[PDB]
Amino acid sequence: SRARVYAEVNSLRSREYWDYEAHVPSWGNQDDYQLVRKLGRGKYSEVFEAINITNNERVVVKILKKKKKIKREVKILENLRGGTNIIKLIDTVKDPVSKTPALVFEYINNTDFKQLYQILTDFDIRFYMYELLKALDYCHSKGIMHRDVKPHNVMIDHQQKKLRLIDWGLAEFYHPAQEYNVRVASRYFKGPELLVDYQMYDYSLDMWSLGCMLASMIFRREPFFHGQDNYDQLVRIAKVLGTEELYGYLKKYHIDLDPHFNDILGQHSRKRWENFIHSENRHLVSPEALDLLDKLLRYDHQQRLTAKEAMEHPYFYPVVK
Ligand SMILES: C=Cc1cc(O)cc2nc(-c3ccc(O)c(F)c3)oc12
Repeated sequence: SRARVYAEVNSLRSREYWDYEAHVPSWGNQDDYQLVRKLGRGKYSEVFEAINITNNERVVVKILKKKKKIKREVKILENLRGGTNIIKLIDTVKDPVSKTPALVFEYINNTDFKQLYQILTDFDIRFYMYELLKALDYCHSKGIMHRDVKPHNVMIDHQQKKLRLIDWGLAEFYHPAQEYNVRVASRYFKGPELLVDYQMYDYSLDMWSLGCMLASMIFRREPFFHGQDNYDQLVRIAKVLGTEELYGYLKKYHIDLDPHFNDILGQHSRKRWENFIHSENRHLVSPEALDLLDKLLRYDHQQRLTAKEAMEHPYFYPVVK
């Protein structure tokens, strides 16, 4: 399998661009930063609102929990810096006591998605999805898969109508035919490819995750596919997309399906997306929304819209207007 777009991006650039193991960060002194408020945590870092005490600028400081992984994140952020709606890396620093590496970013005043998604209009969803597509078309065009697209990693300042895609710690360079670790994304946003241990995935993985976000936004079921574990996640998907459709996918790409799935997958017809409309979400759903969604949440990673293709869809006509 190969990416339909941006397949040869990395091979056509200087080795320096993508050889992140060769990258040498310069680690400055974190004592220039006062970490005033804890914002959030995860398996890979803790994040603080901070002030640069030399010039009084507001920033975020992300304290990281192997060097190779740090180098990857840093090189990717540098490669992407300046890109539309990519979080801007400002510095790479270490606390002089702890010596622990930390990344300094621009500060966005985020509106927590649980509160926000409840009050978005149809137009707002189109608007923010368009902005997130700008970030994804950009990073894909730069040979990079995010591989952790989810509401938590999409910062929105609703007042300033600003969006940043954050947490590039699972991002990787795309190289044709390379086999990638499937232990990426967060469960509810994992593409089928990850759930069946298919390693030759590409940028299309991010478009599945984006589709999951779009379904949760227009239908108000968040998350949309709520699996209890990695096995059940695929069952949840198959109850919507259908089982015969899944087997077709597995056959085409010669994927070995874990034998345990035969006990739990069942027999499910493909469900029409109209099945998810009810009186509480009707005002966020349109034929255009459902047409787009159907073209993102596809088992076959090759057939999912690219970021650029998605941006040309009628769903986004109002936003471009
Ligand atoms: C955690 C909440 C949070 C809240 C907020 O107002 C701004 C933030 N910026 C980040 C952030 C930026 C870059 C990263 O790589 C990262 F992991 C997090 O997280 C933020």
